[PDB]
Amino acid sequence: GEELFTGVVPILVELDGDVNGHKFSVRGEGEGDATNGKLTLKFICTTGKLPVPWPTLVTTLVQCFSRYPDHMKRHDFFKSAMPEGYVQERTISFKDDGTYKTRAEVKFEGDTLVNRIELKGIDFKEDGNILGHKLEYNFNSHNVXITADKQKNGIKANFKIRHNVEDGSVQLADHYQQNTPIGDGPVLLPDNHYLSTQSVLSKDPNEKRDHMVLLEFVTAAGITH
Repeated sequence: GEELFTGVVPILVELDGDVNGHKFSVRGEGEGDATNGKLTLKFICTTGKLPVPWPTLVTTLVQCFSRYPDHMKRHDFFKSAMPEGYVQERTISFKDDGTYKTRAEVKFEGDTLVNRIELKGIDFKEDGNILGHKLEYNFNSHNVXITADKQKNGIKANFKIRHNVEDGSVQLADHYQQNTPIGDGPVLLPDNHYLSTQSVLSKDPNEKRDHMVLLEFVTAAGITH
């Protein structure tokens, strides 16, 4: 488990999505450095133009790369499930707008940590903030959260993503999350805590495809030494 993440680990991300009938795919690659809670990745829309704003996909696109401080090591479900991995499912409710429902498998394939996602989005307003592409190309800092789901041998998470809108308003995206291990080996069931997140989004000047460059840092907290 934790031994798999002591160094830098390559990452592959694949997402197949359908939002209001608009089909798209995203492929990402990069690396994770859990020792420093750090993610560096570049994503490409491989089907042409992305029909939703890139920021709305960030949370979907490997929380095993969070930095858990030493006194919180016994609360790191995500690494304890590795290499066999876990299923990660979410409902993401965009306030006054549509919903994403996602199901992913996060696991090692060889030496690579792979996140393979299916996304279905429904009920979005065209000319709303998502289909109308009115969200700023940036990202905020959040608190993710985590509670134990002792019945399903897993965890749940809840959190509210804040997407800044071009007109200065905020588009809220309520996240409900469940994770369950793929194997039957023992996993860590944590006490209540949170992940403290932060991210920046940028563009590669030499990249002509629709894309997103992402840098992210995540540290667990909420349990005192």
